[PDB]
Amino acid sequence: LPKAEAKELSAFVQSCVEYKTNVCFTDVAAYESNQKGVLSSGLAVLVGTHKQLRDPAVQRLPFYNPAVAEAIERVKEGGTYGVLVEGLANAAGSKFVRVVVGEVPTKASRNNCPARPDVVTALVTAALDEVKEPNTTVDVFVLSNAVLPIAAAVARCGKHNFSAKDGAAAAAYNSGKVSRLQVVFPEPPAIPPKDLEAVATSTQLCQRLVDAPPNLLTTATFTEIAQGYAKALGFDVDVICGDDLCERGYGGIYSVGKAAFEAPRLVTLLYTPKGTPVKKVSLVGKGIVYDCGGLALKPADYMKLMKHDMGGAAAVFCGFLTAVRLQQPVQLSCTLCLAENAKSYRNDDIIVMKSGKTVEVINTDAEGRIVLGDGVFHATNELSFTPDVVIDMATLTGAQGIATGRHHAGLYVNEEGAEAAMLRAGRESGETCFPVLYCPEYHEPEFKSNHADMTNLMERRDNAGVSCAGYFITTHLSPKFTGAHIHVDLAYPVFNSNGATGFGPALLTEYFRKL
Amino acid sequence: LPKAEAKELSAFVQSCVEYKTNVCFTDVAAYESNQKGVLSSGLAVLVGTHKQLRDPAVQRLPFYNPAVAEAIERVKEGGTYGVLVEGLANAAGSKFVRVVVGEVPTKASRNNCPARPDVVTALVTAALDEVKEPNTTVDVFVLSNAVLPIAAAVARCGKHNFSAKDGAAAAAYNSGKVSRLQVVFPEPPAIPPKDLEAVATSTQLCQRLVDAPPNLLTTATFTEIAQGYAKALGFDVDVICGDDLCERGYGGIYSVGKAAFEAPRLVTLLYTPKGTPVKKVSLVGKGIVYDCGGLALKPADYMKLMKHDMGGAAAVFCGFLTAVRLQQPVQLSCTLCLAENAIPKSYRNDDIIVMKSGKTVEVINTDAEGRIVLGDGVFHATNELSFTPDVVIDMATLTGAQGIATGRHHAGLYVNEEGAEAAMLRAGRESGETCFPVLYCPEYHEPEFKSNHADMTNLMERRDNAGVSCAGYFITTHLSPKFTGAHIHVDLAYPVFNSNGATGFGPALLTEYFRKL
Amino acid sequence: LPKAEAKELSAFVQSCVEYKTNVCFTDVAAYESNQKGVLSSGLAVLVGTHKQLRDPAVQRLPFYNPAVAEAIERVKEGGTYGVLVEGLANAAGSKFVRVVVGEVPTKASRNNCPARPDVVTALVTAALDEVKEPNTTVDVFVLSNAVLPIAAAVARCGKHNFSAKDGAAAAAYNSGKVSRLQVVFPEPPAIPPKDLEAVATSTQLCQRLVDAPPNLLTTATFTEIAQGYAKALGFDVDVICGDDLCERGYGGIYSVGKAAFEAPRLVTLLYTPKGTPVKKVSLVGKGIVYDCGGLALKPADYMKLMKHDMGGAAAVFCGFLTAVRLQQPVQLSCTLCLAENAIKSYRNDDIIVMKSGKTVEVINTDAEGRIVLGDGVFHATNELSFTPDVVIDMATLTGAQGIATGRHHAGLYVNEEGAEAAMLRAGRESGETCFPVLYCPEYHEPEFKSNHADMTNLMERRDNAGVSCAGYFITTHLSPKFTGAHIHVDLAYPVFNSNGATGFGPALLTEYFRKL
Ligand SMILES: [Mn+2]
Ligand SMILES: [Mn+2]
Ligand SMILES: [Mn+2]
Repeated sequence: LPKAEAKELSAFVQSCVEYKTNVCFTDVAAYESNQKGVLSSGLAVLVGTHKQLRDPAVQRLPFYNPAVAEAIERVKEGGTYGVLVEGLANAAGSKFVRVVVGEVPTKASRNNCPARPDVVTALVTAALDEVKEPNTTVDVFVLSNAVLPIAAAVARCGKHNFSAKDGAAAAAYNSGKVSRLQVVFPEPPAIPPKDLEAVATSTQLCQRLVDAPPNLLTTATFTEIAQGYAKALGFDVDVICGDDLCERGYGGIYSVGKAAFEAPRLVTLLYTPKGTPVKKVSLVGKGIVYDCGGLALKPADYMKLMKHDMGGAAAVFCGFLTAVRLQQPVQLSCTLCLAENAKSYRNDDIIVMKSGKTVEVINTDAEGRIVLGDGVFHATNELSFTPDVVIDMATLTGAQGIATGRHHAGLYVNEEGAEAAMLRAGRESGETCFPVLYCPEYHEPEFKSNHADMTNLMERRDNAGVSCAGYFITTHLSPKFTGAHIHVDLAYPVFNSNGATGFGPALLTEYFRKL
Repeated sequence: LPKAEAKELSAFVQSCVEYKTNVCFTDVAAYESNQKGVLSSGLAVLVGTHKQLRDPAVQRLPFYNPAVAEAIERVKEGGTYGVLVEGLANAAGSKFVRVVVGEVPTKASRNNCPARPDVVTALVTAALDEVKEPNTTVDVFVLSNAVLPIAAAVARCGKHNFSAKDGAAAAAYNSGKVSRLQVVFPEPPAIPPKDLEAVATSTQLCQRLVDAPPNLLTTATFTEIAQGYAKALGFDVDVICGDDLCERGYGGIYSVGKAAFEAPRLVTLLYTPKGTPVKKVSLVGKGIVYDCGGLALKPADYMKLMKHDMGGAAAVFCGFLTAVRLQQPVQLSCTLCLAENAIPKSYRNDDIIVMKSGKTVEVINTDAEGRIVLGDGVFHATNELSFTPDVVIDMATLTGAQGIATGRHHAGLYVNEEGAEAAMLRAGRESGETCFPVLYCPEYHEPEFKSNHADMTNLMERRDNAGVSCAGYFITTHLSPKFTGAHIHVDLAYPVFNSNGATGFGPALLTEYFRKL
Repeated sequence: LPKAEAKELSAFVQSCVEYKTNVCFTDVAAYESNQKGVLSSGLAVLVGTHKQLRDPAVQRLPFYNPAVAEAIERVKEGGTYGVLVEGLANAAGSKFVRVVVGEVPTKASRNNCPARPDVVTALVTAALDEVKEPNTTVDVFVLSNAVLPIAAAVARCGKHNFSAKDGAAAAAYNSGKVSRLQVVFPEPPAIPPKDLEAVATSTQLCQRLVDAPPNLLTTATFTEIAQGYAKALGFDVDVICGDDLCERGYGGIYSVGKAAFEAPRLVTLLYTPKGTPVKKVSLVGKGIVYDCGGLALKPADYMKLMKHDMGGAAAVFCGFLTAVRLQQPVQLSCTLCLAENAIKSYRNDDIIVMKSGKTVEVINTDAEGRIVLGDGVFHATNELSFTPDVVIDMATLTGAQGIATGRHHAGLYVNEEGAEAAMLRAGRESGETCFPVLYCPEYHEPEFKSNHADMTNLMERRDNAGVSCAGYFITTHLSPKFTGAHIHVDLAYPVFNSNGATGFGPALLTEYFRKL
């Protein structure tokens, strides 16, 4: 309300709308030609497997010398090893050029990405820690040709573009500590550099949205950001806000967000490609502020996970942006379920969902699943088309971590074929997933209610936690949808010790490529 | 706001602004000259050590007789013993006169006050149980000459001036159970009686502010009480509140109190004496309503500690008033960080606050709020005033770790300069309101507040790594670059109260600290 | 016990009794005289402050070149920076030599060691991670002359000598991953190299004992280790074991350990120097197996802290050994309160008669371990051949210590201000830092009030000077004979870190004895 906050929020909105990636892409041939073998600064990174690092092609690189060769021998698997090379020509005018070698493991299980982009991110991050001059450009020489997962991994790595440190609050929370990164592949990339920049930009925007604190990224500012991109890229944006949600039957999202300073919003984006689209897909994202809870973990654990509660909404939004920027051949909708949930209040309330089914709120902490029900029905009932696939993404349960872990998002899906496709998309993109038990027969009884059609939380916590939360959402699917529904629980993969990971967008982009 | 509720608050403000102590001070010589051996009432109290009680000077007192002599023999250490004296001359017209003997211990460690005023408070408190009438003055004969600690101890004791019992709410919450007390020192006091009364008044005013419930002492009423004394005693008052705090850049104090019904207020009082001041001191005080929390103790424990959450702001305010009344030669500022932490645990969790100092704070725990408001207060004091202080003293009921660390009777001291530490520690032993130092080592405190997106968090990552010190360190990071003096952080979470309520801890310590500057 | 266990336990006892340090000490001049610019191996380490690293004497060092100079510019404060130097002379004949520069901060508060040996340990540990061969000698050039704290800091660093990894359990749990280290000071050390090695040996022996799991370092094996050192170094050992503790009135230590498989033991060691001792100091150490608890922290936290329960007994024991090896002029006794706490309801509300004659109600069975220190403190002050001037008890006692003083500073509860200042000086000089906790017996006594016994074993209110109250309980069992200074050291947290035991205690005791 005050002028100081009003201007701060407008500046933040602009920064997200105007975000440009720090990562550019090229190949070894074009690099030598365009840059004349001159390194961009006094720091370079060489990343690859034990076999790749010993390839003859490595010896022909500009920075290569006997000191680098010894680094390739001395470096550990999953570790880095730095050496100084004196008298090397570089644009920073540095006396020495630091070459940090990083070894990527070949070991990869059937449920992981063979390129191991998880380690690639870790390796470059460790190499960038030596940087004291952040305004420099850093050449990152990768020996793998898996352009998509590597593009995401490098965008993921290093200092985050969101920062409030050292006066960055005055600069619209744009970090000054980030280095420009030039990823140099061995061959010309199968996906154009401009397309890879789009993927890397979305990963970092998603990261920015999830990193941002709830006083900056609000329901209002998210909507303003989405409307900003609609004006720039030319896609349709529909907004159902405040009491219009109640008046038009959206009781779930209205109930969850009615008590907030900012009104709840159901923000639907629409993209339609030129000519015949290969599929019609609807995305639904959970974007509830100050909303994280459950029974599987302790209350203190959920307050930690609450930091990344926009992960679902951010994921689908940036995946949508990539589809428009790459002009992918998919008719796409993206519904953002936005609301501020600001313990006893609303407890035992019976709300009338948009689907017409009634829900008893036995636990007010589990409101995220409720807004997804309205979003799912909206996508499958109220749009100008009926989607072939529905993909809901959300940071839903603590059980997800216990079930599938920190690196694999849980998939709850009705059709096997769609599950397999999404699993392949995770392994190809590096944003990996794993299936969670699909068995509606055993999920329905857990939501039994004396007075309403269903409760909003399973009676017994130890009966397939991730699955049951997924099942709840499926009960609010419109009857005119009879396709594949993919529920993605990404409570944990959305973050690590350094903050947001931008998990989701690249998985969607890779999924749409193989449709 | 309802009329009856608005009328109640105005009456409470007036009771605080116009408060007067029930204690008066004199000596035996002047007492025999003024009262002629006629006791003030039918209850007399004799407090002193085992040795002091057996001194020849004791029998020369007007109330002494063979019964009182036997009382001295039968009394136990730290206990009381009462005897009647039939037909002993007194002004109250009582047939008997009760004489209570209290034995003070001589045992006192190098960290404690030698006079043991903690027991003097307890002995007199027990003695006043046998009071007959509500309008009488009880003569308290102290055998010690430690005037300042005995003054604060006696002001501390007995029934509290704040009360809502037996219809006292209709009398602006002024208790009718508080007996008048006349402290009779052996020799004329080193501090003048008029000055000792100002100290006892500040102790009991501090007690009233802390005892008062949050529906009576609010951010608005504290400010109105501050503004009242400013007009009465003639000192300046600056008040930044509401959206002005946000617009001027005080994001910490603003974020904490923005949800409440009454706006958050940064209330600075300025006192500048006549001539050259011996020192320039800035005082900062935590006064957050409904705000108490941490990780060291259980949630149920912090709700008990919440009761006395104004202790920091009250101690800093009352010490300021004593300096103005005694006209101490110290240029003094006093910033009260006032806000109501109103409305859930999830609200404002993971928010990033742009503090007045320019440094950003990630709020990982919304229960640790006053620690943040002190950061804005400390910067204000060291950056925005017309002068730059030589010493900054912040006082607050901050951490549960203080109780585990230094205990119920000693406030934790976190201070950068050994010299300033020793002075405050000496002040604590001299005043009776004791302190003990907490580890100072910024090297090991800084890493506990590591944040991914902000310059710091508001709470330490590991609770078992010098929790009193870390809370103090956070505050120091928001000190101005202009400031290069001694910072004294006083954590008084526990010493501010006992089983009977507020203790009025702080003001006397500050006054005794100012005296030796 | 089975033959396989007895064999393993005997092998472990021998490894501790015959432990030799991996660290040796010298100076830049002697280094040049002995090996004339030939590095000991393909790894060299340079550790100093921002100012020290830019001293002109650093350019003249054997490993220096333009790359090393660039490392000094690019290294971060508190961090390390490695560079390869091609064709540098080294005994290994390696084609390249890795030179790792580490910057030490000058920042240090009045309660910390000015040399910041905590960072030195971290820097050298990080450097040794890039070691090629595990056995080779690594030259560690330190630009500081504070020899004692640097000695303990380097002993502290790197891979620990105790290990059960990769078949080490077949070699008596001696690690094969530890590198030899040559510390090279700028000037000849003020303390002799051989004396510095003894300090380094005690730090690492202490580290070994604390790192050791409770199925290897038992009450029996600790005694056997002590008896082994008694025969080798030539000092007297007294062992009161089992029912003899009960028969001779040691009800505290007996009650705590009576239920175990191995009996409880009060092991007292005695060292007397030749001539006139400067002081008569008695050491008491808590060495209770499977014993850690309190009210300040959660039950899960005390299980984590239970790993380092021998820290007190180990620190006192290894400090004694250093006094015997260096032949320090202090008459020393060392009482190890050893017991295995088996097997929560058992012994709850028991009233025990302590050796002091005072009775203790056991209101909390988890806090049985302050009790064993009570019997030990009385023994040292009443039952010995001499009456000590100072009694120093050491124990990993309370979770409140971490809350009060932190991870790097041990809590000091002591009656006399002079003895406190001395121990604080010892901590700042040695690097094994301490900080005082509130001393005020007036306010501590009421917390242990009991209806039936003289006292309880635990404070009634946890939020009333937790570390101090634990100390006060111990002081009540001091002998009437004793009128000296009592120093209670609560080292619950400083005894360990993320990598395991730190060997905190011995170097603190050594530096304390040196300035008496
Ligand atoms: Mn991880
Ligand atoms: Mn008390
Ligand atoms: Mn640590």
